[PDB]
Amino acid sequence: CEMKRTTLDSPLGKLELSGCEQGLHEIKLLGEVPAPAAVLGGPEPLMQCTAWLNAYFHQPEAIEEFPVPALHHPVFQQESFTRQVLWKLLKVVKFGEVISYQQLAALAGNPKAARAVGGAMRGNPVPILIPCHRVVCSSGAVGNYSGGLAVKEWLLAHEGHRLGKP
Ligand SMILES: [Zn+2]
Repeated sequence: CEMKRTTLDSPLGKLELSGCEQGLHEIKLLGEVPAPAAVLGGPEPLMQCTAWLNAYFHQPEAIEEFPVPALHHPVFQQESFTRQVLWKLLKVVKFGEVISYQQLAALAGNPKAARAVGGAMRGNPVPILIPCHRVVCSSGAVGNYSGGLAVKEWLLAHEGHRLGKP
């Protein structure tokens, strides 16, 4: 599992994608014009990811046409409420949609685990790809975000919600 990295510039700042032949491991935000990945080439999960992010930001209308790379981060290798949460979020909530913590909890098999769900969100190694930014309060409020409220709001405004891009 030899780690490979590449960085990509985005409207959110520099993104560091890391992965192996078996799958994308992480997307990390290091902090108007589409940019290329600093290092071109494989492994495949990294090319898929970079292609996916470029579309998400600059070609959103076509986001569904891009394959979601295979994930190989430790959290996905073994079972856990955290994995079940991340996967459920990944496969269910799409571009423009939001979900409350309670709905995600129930979706993961336990309606009373909204808190554990909120916790599982901080353990997401691949933000944006796995839309933890779409998990919001049932009150209508945006809610907490591991990467800062401002980023969460940007992503949401980016997907159509009536919030100004901070
Ligand atoms: Zn790996």
